[PDB]
Amino acid sequence: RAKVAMSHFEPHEYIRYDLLEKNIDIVRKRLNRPLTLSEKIVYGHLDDPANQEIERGKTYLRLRPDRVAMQDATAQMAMLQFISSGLPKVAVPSTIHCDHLIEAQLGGEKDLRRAKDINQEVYNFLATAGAKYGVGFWRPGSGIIHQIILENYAYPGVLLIGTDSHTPNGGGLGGICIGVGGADAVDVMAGIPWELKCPKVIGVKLTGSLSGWTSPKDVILKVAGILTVKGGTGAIVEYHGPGVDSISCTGMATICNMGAEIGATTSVFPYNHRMKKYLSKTGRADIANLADEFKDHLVPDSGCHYDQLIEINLSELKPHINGPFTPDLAHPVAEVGSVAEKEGWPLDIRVGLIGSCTNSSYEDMGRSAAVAKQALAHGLKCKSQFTITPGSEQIRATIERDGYAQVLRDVGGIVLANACGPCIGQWDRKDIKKGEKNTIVTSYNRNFTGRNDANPETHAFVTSPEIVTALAIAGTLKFNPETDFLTGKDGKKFKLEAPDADELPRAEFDPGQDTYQHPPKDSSGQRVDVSPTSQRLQLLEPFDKWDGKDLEDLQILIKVKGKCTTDHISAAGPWLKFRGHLDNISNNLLIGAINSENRKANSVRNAVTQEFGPVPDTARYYKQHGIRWVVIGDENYGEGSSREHSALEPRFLGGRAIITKSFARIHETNLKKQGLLPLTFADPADYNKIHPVDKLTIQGLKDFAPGKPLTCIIKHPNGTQETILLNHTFNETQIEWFRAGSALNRMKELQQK
Ligand SMILES: O=C([O-])/C=C(/C(=O)[O-])[C@@H](O)C(=O)[O-]
Ligand code: SF4
Repeated sequence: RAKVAMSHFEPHEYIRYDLLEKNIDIVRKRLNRPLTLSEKIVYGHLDDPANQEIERGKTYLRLRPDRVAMQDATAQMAMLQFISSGLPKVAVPSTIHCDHLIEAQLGGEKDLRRAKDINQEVYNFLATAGAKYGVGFWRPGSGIIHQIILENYAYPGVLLIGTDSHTPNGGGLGGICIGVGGADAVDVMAGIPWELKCPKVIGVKLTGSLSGWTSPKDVILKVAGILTVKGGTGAIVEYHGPGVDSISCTGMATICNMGAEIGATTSVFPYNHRMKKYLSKTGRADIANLADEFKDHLVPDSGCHYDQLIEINLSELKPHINGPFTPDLAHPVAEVGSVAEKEGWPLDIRVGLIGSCTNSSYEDMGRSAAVAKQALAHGLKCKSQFTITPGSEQIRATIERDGYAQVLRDVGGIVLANACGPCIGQWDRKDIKKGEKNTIVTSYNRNFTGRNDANPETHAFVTSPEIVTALAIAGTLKFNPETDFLTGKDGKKFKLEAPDADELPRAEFDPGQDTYQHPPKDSSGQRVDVSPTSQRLQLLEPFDKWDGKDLEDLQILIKVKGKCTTDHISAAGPWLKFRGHLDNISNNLLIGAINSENRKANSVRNAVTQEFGPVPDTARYYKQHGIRWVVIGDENYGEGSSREHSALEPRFLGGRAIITKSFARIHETNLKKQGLLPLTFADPADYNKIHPVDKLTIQGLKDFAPGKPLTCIIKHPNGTQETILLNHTFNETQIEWFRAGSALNRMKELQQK
C-alpha cells in the first residue's frame, strides 16, 4: 500500500490502514449496522475479526495494539515483570519517558540537574533495559509522556496502550489510546493478544463554538460534573458535532485527557482539519495525507448508536473550576467565591500552577501569557506564587523563542522542568506547614487528598491555565475575570480582556535539545544490573500458585468508608523513590484510606494484639503469622491512577481478596493480574452486614466459572453466620491467572517449563 512510517524514529514500521479497513469490513458484514468511530478503530484491531463475539459491555475483545508507551514511575515495574518473563526483545514499538521523578524546588535547569544526580540509579536501569530489550528512551527533561506522544507518536486510527491513566490524551489526534497497568503492557510487548472488555459508547455532541474566556478544559470540567467520577466506567466517550471544528488539536487532547476522571476507558474525536494542521506542523504531513485517503474509516458511520448521548452547547458554556477534593464537584468561576465562603474553603490562593499533561501545550502557554501581559501593562504582578510547566522540550524552546516564557517570568512565575512535578506530589513545598488549611488552584486534572504536597488539608481546584493566571494575579477565589476589576499601579481600575493566542507557532516549532535515545538494534549486549542491596530496585520473586482450597476464616484488614482512589491505596509524592522496589513501597499500603471503625486514616485494630496501628505494619504482622486477609471497600474502589503497585502491594503483604460495591476498571484488571480476587457485592446493601470484627469464608473457588457468583459466609463473633453472594467479571483466561498465582506465572507456565 503506502509505506508511511509510524514515527520519525521507526522508519521501517509502517502504518497499516489497509489492515484496519480489512478488519472493519469483516466486522460490519457480521454486524450489519453503523459503527461508531471507536468501534471502527477498536474492532479494526481485533486479533480475530471473523470469530470474535462482540457485545458492548459484555464480551472481552482480544486486540493487537500498535505500540506501547511507558513513563518512568510505572516503567520500572513493567520492565521488572518483563525481565521475569525471560523474553529477549519487545514485539511492538515501545518507549520509556522520564517525566515523573523530577522534583520542583529551584525551577527549570537546576531541578533537572539535581534529578539526574539523585535518580541516576533508576535512569540508568531504564536506559540499560531499554537498550537491551529494544525500547526507545526519552531522557529526563524531554517532556511529560502524553505531550511527547501527541507530538511524535499518536496518529488517526492508532491503537496505543500506555502505563498511565491519561494515555487517552492521544484521542485528540483521532487514535484510541488506553491506559493500562504494567502487566498489561508486558502482554503486548511479549506478543500475546491484549484483552479489553467491549466498551459501551457515550456520544457527546458539541454544538456552537468556544468564545472568550471559555476554553477546551471547560468542556471536560462540565462533562465531569454531569457524568460524575464514575459515570464513564466501561465506556468510550466519542465527541462529535459541529462544535468540534471550533477546538484546536491540543484542545481536543485536553478534553480526551480528563475523560480519565469520569472512569472512561478512553475518549476520541473524529479526524478533521485541525488534526491535519497539527500533523503537518509536527513534521507528519505524509501521515495526514494517508489519513485523508482513509478518512471514511476515521470518522463515525452515519447514524451510529450511542448508548448515552449528551449535548453541550459551546456558545453557552462559561469558565468552570472543579473541586476541592474530587474533580467532578463543578462550579462556574462566577460562583466559586460564594460557595467557598459558604463551605469554609480558604479564599486566598497561595499558589497557582499551570501545566500537567492536561494543559501544557503551546496554545495554553500563549493564552496564559495573554492574561499576564495585560497585568504587566498595568504594572501588576502575581499576588499568589505562580509556577509554569511546559509540556515538552519543543514547547519550552518555542515559547521561549516566541516570547511567552519571559512574559510569564516577568509577572512573577517560575518555569519548572518539563515534568509532572507538583502534579504527582514531586514538589518541595515549604510555604505551609503540614495540616495547614490552604487553597491552591491548578490547570491539572486530579485534586485528591494530599496528592500535590502530601498535606491532606490543601484544597486544590482544577481549572484552565488562563483562569489560573487570572486568579494568581488577583490572589483570591473571590475574583471573576469576566466581570471584576483590578487596580493598576497608576490608580486606574481595569478589566482583563479574554485571552487570544495562536493554537500553534506561526513559525515552525523549535525542537530544543536532543533527548531521544534509540535502542542499538545491533548490540543489545547490555547486562541490566540491579544491585541486591538497592533501596530503589528489586527483582521480583514470583507469587505463590493457588493451593486448590477455598479461602476460609479470612481476617478483614480494613473496611474502607467512602472514596478510595489509588492515591489513597498507594500514595505517590515521596514514595515514587521506591517504585522499582516492591517491599519498600509496600510500607505505604492503604495509609490514606478512611477506616469505618474509627473514621481515621492509617489506624486499624490488630485482631491479635488488640492495638490500633498503621495498616502496613498490621498487614505485615498478619502475613508473618499466616493470617490471610481481605479489604472491604465501598463504591468505585481504586479510582484514579493506573499504578499497579496498588494491586502488587496487597498481594505482597498477604491479601487475598478485595470485596467492594464497585471497582474502577484499571484497578480491577490489575488485581486479577496479580492473582487477587476482586469481587463485588451481588447486593450492595450487604456492605452493611460486614463488621470489621467478622471473619469471611469465600467458597466455590473449585468450580470458579465466568458468570457464576461465589458464596461468602460472614462468620460473626457471637456465632451467627450469614451467606451472601459475590459477583466477579472473570472469563476463563483470567481464572487461569488466579489458579497460577498471577498472569506472569501463567505466561511462564506456557513457556513449556
Ligand atoms: O502513579 C503513576 O505513575 C501513574 C499515574 C497514572 O497512571 O495516571 C500518574 O501519572 C498519575 O497521574 O497518578
Ligand atoms: S496526570 Fe500529572 S502525574 Fe499523571 S502523567 Fe499527567 S502530568 Fe504526569
